[PDB]
Amino acid sequence: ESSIQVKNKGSIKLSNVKSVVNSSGKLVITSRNTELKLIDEFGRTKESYKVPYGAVLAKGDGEQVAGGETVANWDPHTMPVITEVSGFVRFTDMIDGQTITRQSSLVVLDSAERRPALKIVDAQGNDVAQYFLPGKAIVQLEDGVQISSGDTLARIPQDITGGLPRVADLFEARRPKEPAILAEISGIVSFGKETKGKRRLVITPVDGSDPYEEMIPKWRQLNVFEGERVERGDVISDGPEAPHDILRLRGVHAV
Repeated sequence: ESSIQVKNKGSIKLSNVKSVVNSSGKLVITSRNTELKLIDEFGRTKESYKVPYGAVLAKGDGEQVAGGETVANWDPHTMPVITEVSGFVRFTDMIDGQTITRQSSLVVLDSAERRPALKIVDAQGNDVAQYFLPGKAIVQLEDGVQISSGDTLARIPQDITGGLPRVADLFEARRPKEPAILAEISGIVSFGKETKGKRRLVITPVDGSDPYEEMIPKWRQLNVFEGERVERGDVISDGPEAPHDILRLRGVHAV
């Protein structure tokens, strides 16, 4: 996230990096899938160096550089996230003993104890931009802060053994320890069904066009966003992937 070493001259080659208003004099990223490339003198690339959305650029797009320099530094542990709207943070549904556990800096709300995402107060008395609240959140700035766009307020910061067994597992297509959960039907991040017959966070679909039912275990954690996180297709949400999923979704050539 913070360590990016380059060799020689090149361009940025964002390859569809979502540029959003960053806190610094830069464009923040809201796209999970960011792939870079280096154009020294021809179309040949020198590295890919995929970076998360939390990265904030230090160089412009396509700018030639001498080399040996980072282009965008991101928190190795903290996961900075761009705010949906610019203005005061709208906090509601706060209950003592259920939404406040530790202490100012305090937890927003607990899903099990009770995700307030009403709106964001862009002005003093005008709001828009839903602030989804995952578990174990932290809020350090109260309402009326009137912060600028691009600020992050604790947006949840932070087998493959090479050899013959790996070759066999590849050939027999052994299922991974943590297959990535995919839903190619209206993939916009939502909330609900935290406690049902399935595990935590059972389902997370969106309307889109003809929504489908996708059970989600949410064993370790999630990879949800505010909105327009994913589009028609699927991306690796959590853990390694499985050949069957790629065959049934991405096609044959990708596999």
